[PDB]
Amino acid sequence: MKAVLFDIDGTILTEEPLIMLFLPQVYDKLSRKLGISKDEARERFLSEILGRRDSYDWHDWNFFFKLFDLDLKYEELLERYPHKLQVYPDTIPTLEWLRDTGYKLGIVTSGPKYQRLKLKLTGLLDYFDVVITRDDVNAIKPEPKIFLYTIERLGVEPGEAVMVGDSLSQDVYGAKSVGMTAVWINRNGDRGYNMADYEIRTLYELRKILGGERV
Ligand SMILES: [Mg+2]
Repeated sequence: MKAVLFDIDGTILTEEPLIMLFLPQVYDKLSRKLGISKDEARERFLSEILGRRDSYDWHDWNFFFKLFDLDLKYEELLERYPHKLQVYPDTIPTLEWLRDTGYKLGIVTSGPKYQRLKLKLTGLLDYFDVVITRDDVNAIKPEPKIFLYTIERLGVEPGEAVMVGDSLSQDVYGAKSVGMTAVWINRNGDRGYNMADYEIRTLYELRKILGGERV
């Protein structure tokens, strides 16, 4: 193996604390704008998100801010509250080990350009040889282009790369469809449907899967 590719959200970090912080502000701003209750604003906002699942726009918070013409920019929220982004304890030792061992490291995310800002703010950016977001290829997982462009940039063949992510449809199916090895990270004890080549609970388990020999 020569390269390990990572999903971001739910895989190497979580933005859930930031989501918990800004959603009430969204409900506040939306209810005040539309002259409706905060509960009705919540219903409308969340319904729109659910309605656009599995689509290009689903992975972009700014899409939803813009759709409701709200005075919010996710980049500004990120820069203001970077401590609300939480890096999993198993992330940095794993990236350190992989980089030191000689693996090329890539990010493949269906989120937009601010995903790179999230990596910068959490101190993870510099571990990666390349970071590919939706906005870099005009495509989302599991479209083959987003995986193929990433490994092309890394200079490796698909069979020389492993994808690690928490989404069965985006990460596992996406990676396998272009000939990569697929590792599903399952932090919350969900159902895996017998799909991935390997299933792990934390990134520390990658050491058992890959072994320790330099590449
Ligand atoms: Mg994810």
